[PDB]
Amino acid sequence: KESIGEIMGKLMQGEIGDEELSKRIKEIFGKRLQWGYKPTHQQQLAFNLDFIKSLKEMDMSETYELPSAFLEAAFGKTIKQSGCYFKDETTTIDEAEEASHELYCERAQIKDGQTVLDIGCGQGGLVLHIAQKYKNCHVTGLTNSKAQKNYILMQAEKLQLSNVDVILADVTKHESDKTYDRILVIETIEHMKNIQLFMKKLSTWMTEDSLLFVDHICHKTFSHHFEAIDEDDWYSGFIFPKGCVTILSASALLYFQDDVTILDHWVVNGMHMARSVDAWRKKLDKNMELAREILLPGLGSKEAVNGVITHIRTFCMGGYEQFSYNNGEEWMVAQMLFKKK
Amino acid sequence: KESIGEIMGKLMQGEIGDEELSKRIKEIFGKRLQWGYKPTHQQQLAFNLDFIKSLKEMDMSETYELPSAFLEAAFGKTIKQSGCYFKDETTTIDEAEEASHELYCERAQIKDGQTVLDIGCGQGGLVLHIAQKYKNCHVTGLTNSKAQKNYILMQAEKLQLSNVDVILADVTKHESDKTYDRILVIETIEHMKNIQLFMKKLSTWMTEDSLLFVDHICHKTFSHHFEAIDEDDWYSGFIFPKGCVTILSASALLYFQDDVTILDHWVVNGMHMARSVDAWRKKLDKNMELAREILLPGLGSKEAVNGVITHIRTFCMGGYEQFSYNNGEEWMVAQMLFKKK
Ligand SMILES: Nc1ncnc2c1ncn2[C@@H]1O[C@H](CSCC[C@H](N)C(=O)O)[C@@H](O)[C@H]1O
Ligand SMILES: Nc1ncnc2c1ncn2[C@@H]1O[C@H](CSCC[C@H](N)C(=O)O)[C@@H](O)[C@H]1O
Ligand SMILES: C[N@@+]12CCc3cc4c(cc3[C@@H]1Cc1ccc3c(c1C2)OCO3)OCO4
Ligand SMILES: C[N@@+]12CCc3cc4c(cc3[C@@H]1Cc1ccc3c(c1C2)OCO3)OCO4
Repeated sequence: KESIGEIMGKLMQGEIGDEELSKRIKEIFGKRLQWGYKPTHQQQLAFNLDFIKSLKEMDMSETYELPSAFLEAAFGKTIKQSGCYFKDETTTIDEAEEASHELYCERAQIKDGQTVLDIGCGQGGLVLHIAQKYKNCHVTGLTNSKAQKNYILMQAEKLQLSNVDVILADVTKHESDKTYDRILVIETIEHMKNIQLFMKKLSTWMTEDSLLFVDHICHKTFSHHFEAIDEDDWYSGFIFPKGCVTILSASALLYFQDDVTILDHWVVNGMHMARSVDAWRKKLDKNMELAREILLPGLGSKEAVNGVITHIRTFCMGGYEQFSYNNGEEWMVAQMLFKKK
Repeated sequence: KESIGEIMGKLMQGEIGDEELSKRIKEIFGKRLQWGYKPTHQQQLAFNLDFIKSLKEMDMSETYELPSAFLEAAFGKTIKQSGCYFKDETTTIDEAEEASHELYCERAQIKDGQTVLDIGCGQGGLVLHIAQKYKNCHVTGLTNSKAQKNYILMQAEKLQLSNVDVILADVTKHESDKTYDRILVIETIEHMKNIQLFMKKLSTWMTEDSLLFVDHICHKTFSHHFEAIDEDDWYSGFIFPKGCVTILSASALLYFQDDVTILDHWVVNGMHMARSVDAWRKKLDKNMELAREILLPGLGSKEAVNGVITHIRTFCMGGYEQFSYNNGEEWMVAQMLFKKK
């Protein structure tokens, strides 16, 4: 028997080899599958609906401020922090980001001239993609991160894009009468404490002609909070704080149609996400020395730097096991297209 | 190689034994499972959404008049023609009908004093159940069958029920400003050519306080029209005419929330339906001589009587194979509770 702190100690000291690390995390996700799958569809739906109902009761009641230079050394060219799309075995992370952006544009039915809102826009890859491809679109990113807003505005300037603005806001607190032809939510809904109210708020920012496109990490069958099942799981709470991230089932959002109506529904197989986190892990490993140097003035000590790096690297190692599980057929990416009620 | 007419000939002459009959029908449903299941959830959703979209394009464009005495000889006490619920191995069809009625009342949140509409009420078992149990409810059955209306009214009279009325109407053509606290649709939606318009129509018969409860035969994973895949399937078109019956997936109705909003969702394992059709088959077999005598004056010849009997018996034999497939975990019954938008 070994404690959390024992495994955590070895992890932070780089004493767990990649083989053992992957094995340990795969086992943790294996136990999540045992927890989530029920013997009958009757029981599966009972379990799933209990989860959905609990989310609706949450109506009653991560640090994205890392330096841009570090994020540039770990992620692809546009610093996309979401599942990318890989056509080939030799597809690069840069190509995969672009392919994913194109996929979103196709599925969200983006057309030149539209007003576009990207909720939780991150480093703005999708915002910049749409702004460059569709010069008559006006594209607004919304983020709660000052660093992210500043990065996007700088990039828009460098790219001679005049059709970009960024709203600095907590989306759950943002009040506006403004409406948009297209609202995009790419791997942001997983952070939403109150989904029913979130979807309601989004619907008020839509007209009859608007479409809403949501992309979220999912499991194909069941939903779960990204948290430890038992005391043996050192991994989940290390990656995300308690209550930060919800992994909805691929169909969970179908039960959140009070204010929006589904038009289409897709999933993207988990191997795409697996290849995404693998590319990030490999790039971080290649740029390890550089990353360490970038992080040192902002953090204080080499130990605090090692801590941030281990966190991100383990996220990628763990993510690989999660999304590659059964060749991408467990955890994957769900996508949904909605119109307003 | 053997033709449809060859198998059909032997079936109508009672030359196919129960063992071979079950085996043949099981194989037909086996091929439906091969048709419906896709290798990845990505492909599964593509397939499922194509089906859902095709149903929404059907916005552009069985004989329930058999004698009551015959139906009494084949079905349970209230002549329920839908999946029943069996607690025990020794549960009778009469007990299973009552248990199913109770299940609907619980899940549809029936309370004394409500106005209740039962759409496609059949021989009115559920209508009579609610009327007797809840004396302050006013219960309306709606059916397109004169025989069914007449049977219900007679039963209500015999049972001293003063809170029952029956609307004789094609539900798709029925126009009314009347609203109801509860609308129940028990294995009727499978007959609906236009589901989106059906759900829309139902919503106009609801107020803000109303609930809609739908029960339908389903497959847990995919939808299909109840029809022959290939030329080898003699069974499907014999049971139902082309375009009569749609088997929605257990989740298909989640995509039909334009005008109603989901509140709860259940499935009942297929063994309950299997036990239902088994009980009907066994009762028909026990009352075979009587059934033949009942049907003779209304039909004309012993051959025409044998035809109706073979149709109903094969429905039960086939239904057993369909619903018992993988211990009830393929085809089953889906149930959904909705409020108005
Ligand atoms: N309450 C909130 N309000 C606004 N933004 C939020 C938020 N909670 C999380 N976010 C943002 O949502 C993002 C999720 S990461 C996804 C980023 C981007 N859509 C991409 O695909 O790369 C983070 O960048 C975070 O800043
Ligand atoms: N367009 C339509 N309008 C009204 N009733 C219809 C209809 N199409 C089918 N039906 C009725 O719907 C019923 C389906 S059978 C289910 C009967 C009953 N709900 C029970 O559980 O036993 C049939 O009795 C048929 O008469
Ligand atoms: C957007 N997401 C929000 C929720 C979430 C949750 C996840 C996940 C990825 C995501 C995504 C993608 C992503 C990629 C890189 C990141 C990251 C996230 C968080 O946070 C820091 O670095 O893999 C397992 O569980
Ligand atoms: C109501 N349903 C409508 C659609 C449908 C479709 C079915 C099924 C049962 C039914 C039900 C249940 C039933 C039971 C007995 C019947 C019957 C039906 C038809 O028609 C004549 O006798 O089993 C396989 O496919």
